[PDB]
Amino acid sequence: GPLGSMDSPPEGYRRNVGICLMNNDKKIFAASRLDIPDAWQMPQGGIDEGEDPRNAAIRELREETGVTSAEVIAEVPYWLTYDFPPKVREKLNIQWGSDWKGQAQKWFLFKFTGQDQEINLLGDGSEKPEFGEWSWVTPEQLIDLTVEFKKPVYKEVLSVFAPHL
Ligand SMILES: Nc1ncnc2c1ncn2[C@@H]1O[C@H](COP(=O)(O)OP(=O)(O)OP(=O)(O)O)[C@@H](O)[C@H]1O
Repeated sequence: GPLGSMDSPPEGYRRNVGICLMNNDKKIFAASRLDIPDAWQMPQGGIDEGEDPRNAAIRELREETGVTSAEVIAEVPYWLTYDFPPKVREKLNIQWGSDWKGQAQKWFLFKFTGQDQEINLLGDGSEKPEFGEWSWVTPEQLIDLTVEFKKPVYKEVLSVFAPHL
């Protein structure tokens, strides 16, 4: 069958955690890039120095979106690992200044229990704004927004969170 997970953080990939948030309409919180038009994605982070995923995610979320009214409804039993192209990799190495093939992250489903006013793409006054906009999309739509190298990594999250969406 499908093979796009990881029951353990492999080598080359840096610690990371994803936060899959959904709306009362059963949509998935998708945010557009602040540098790439039409580039949508979900809030994620490379975990904190010696931080547990579930925490880094719940934390990272309030850092990337600042969403305070959100609770976990699901958690992918495995880790999601992806890779970047020779332009992104080669670019990150200089822009980000890191030498990694990708990032293994354990996506966690979060049910929004607040108001659209809580959604702050900037962050909780910690990190700098990464997204410029956001919208609600179905697990199939968000999949259409995601990129080829991030399709499975996402579909996995949704797939695992299907019963919740
Ligand atoms: N949909 C996309 N289309 C084109 N390039 C993309 C897309 N999504 C990501 N990228 C490229 O990949 C880079 C990083 O990929 P990704 O968004 O998966 O990682 P990340 O958000 O940097 O990870 P993190 O912030 O957790 O450390 C982007 O800066 C961009 O160059």
